Amino acid sequence: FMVSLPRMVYPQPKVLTPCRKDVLVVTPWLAPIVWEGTFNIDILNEQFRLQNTTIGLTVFAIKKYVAFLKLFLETAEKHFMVGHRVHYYVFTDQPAAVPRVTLGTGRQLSVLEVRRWQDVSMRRMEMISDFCERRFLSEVDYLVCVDVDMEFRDHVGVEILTPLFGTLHPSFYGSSREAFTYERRPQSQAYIPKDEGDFYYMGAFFGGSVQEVQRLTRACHQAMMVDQANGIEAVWHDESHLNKYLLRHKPTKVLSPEYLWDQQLLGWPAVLRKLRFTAVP
Ligand SMILES: O=c1ccn([C@@H]2O[C@H](COP(=O)(O)OP(=O)(O)O)[C@@H](O)[C@H]2O)c(=O)[nH]1
Ligand SMILES: [Mn+2]
Repeated sequence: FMVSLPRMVYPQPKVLTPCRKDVLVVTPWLAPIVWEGTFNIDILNEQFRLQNTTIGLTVFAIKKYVAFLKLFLETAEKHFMVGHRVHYYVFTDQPAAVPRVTLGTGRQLSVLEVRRWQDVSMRRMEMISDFCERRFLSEVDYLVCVDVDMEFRDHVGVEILTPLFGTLHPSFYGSSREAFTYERRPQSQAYIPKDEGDFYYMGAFFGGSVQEVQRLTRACHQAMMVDQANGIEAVWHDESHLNKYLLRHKPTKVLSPEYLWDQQLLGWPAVLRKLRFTAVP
C-alpha cells in the first residue's frame, strides 16, 4: 500500500513543451529513457522514501581490481542513492584488501568471498543468481549491478529504479543497429540478427527489482552454460547475453549514457548535461 504524497510546490509540467527536444526520452514500448531534465527528483525521492526502499549494489573486485574499491565506494557515498537505505555487496577473492570506507547512516557493506578476465566478468551472472538468491530477497528491494573500475561524479538516485533497467553503452548510443557489437554467430545463445535490436546496453550497469534481476542473471548464466557446452564464447561475454535478454525482455526504464560514461575516450558531448558514473582509466 502506498500512502499519499504530501503537499509539494514545484514548476507545473507543461504539456506543449518537452523537457528535452534533442533526445528520445521514451522507448517504443513506453519505457522512460532517463536523461537530466526529464525528472523531478523531489517527487521521486518522496515516492521511494514513502516505500522505505532499500537498494542493493553489487560490485566484483577480483585480483588487481581491488585497487578500485576505495574511490568507487567513497564516491558512491557522495552520489549514490543518498537519503535512501543502501546495502553494498562486495564480491572479492581478497576480503582483507577491501578498504575501510566510512559510510553514511542507513548504509551497510557486506564482503562476500568468491573464487581469465572473461570468466571473471561472465561468472558475475552465476554469483548474483543462484548463490545470493535468498539473501537479496530478504535484504533489499532493488539490485543494481555495476563494474568496479568506475567513479561517481554526480547524482545517481531513485530515478533509475524500476522492475528492469539497462544502460545505453556510451560508444553506441548514436549507432545504427548493424554497427552494434552483438553476438552475430547463430551458434550462440546470444545471437542477434542484423535486422534486430533496439539498443546496445553496457554490461557495466544494469538492475531492477530483485525478482527481475535474478531472472535476468539466471537466464544469462544458463545461456552461457549452453554456449560453453557447444564450444562457443560470445564476442562480448556476459554483455552479449545481457543484450540478447533485454531484446527479448524489454526493460521498463533505460538509462542514458550520463549513467555510464568514459570521458577519456569520448569527451563531453553537448547531449550530456551531467556525467554521473564514469570509467577510471
Ligand atoms: O580481473 C578481473 C577482471 C574483471 N573484474 C570485474 O569484472 C568487471 C568487468 O571487467 P572490466 O571492467 O575489465 O571490463 P571493461 O570495462 O574493461 O570492458 C570489472 O569492473 C570488475 O568488477 C574483476 O574484478 N577482476
Ligand atoms: Mn569496466
